[PDB]
Amino acid sequence: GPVPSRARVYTDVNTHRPSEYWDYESHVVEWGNQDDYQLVRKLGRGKYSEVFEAINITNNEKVVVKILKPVKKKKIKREIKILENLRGGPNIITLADIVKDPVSRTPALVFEHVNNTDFKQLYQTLTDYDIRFYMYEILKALDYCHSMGIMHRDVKPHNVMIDHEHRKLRLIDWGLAEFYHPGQEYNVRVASRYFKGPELLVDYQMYDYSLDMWSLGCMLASMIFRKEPFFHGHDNYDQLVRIAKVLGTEDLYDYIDKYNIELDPRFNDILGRHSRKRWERFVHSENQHLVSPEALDFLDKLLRYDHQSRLTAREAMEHPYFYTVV
Ligand SMILES: OCCCNCc1ccc(-c2ccccc2)c(Cl)c1
Repeated sequence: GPVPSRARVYTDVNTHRPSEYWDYESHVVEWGNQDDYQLVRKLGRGKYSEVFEAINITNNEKVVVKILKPVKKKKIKREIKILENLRGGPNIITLADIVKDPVSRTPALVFEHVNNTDFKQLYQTLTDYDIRFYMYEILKALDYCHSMGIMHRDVKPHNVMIDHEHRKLRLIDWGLAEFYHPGQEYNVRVASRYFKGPELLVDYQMYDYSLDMWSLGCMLASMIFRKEPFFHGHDNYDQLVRIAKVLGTEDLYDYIDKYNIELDPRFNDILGRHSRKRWERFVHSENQHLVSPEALDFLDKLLRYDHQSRLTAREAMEHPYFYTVV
């Protein structure tokens, strides 16, 4: 079968901690008062959640209320435990309260409010410096959650809130996050299609924190090249073909050979043969002010088939691309 793998960093953080820490199924949840909060407006709608702007009527402070469709109790417990574990970490959304609606029997998570600036409006006003600054802020959040034995598994622009006026960034939506246990085989049906790492697409279940580093690389490539998304798959099989059109099919076979992965027969007639492209090929007149040899070098070290060969969040923070930031 497939060759086993483990993370290169923070490998045994959960193994050396008591059960209390990672055993979310045994975690005791305590509700606050739903009447402390008045809902203002709908902010968004997710697969299993509805997000609202609200007012905490006891202190007149704005909050964010994430109402969960209680589809799977185990998943709600997991997110609550993870949020509690990460509470106060750099650039991590702060869980402030957990409440329930007794009439509809519905749980809700209460967060610190984040004054998010528009993604489609930011995309053109941002400078080379701004990209470096916010990428470093996301890395602070990932290095922290990885050090806490947690993989986010859903890194994408929609899960990154930015209050540009105050240069404040928060990594949100911890509903797909999971505790990392070396040797564990995880469900590959995580992340959003465009941000899925090759390990997910070839159904390699023994993945780790490095998955988040692929997803971050997809975000960086889309920002510096002004191409959203960078890898535009139309389905999960086509997604690997879009990556192969950039990274080449040679390094893809080296990857699957290294881990003795069995490629699904659905890849037989669509994968084709593709040469390894130079990152310089994606530079155009519309994006050249955001591209530099340091950015390309950094990107090349993130977007690698081999999850083990990708930079960790800490190594990424030490890259020359971030020499200009504090
Ligand atoms: O409304 C949903 C939240 C959408 N957030 C907008 C947003 C704006 C900029 C970035 C970004 C990405 C790479 C480098 C620098 C900045 C991200 Cl990840 C997200």
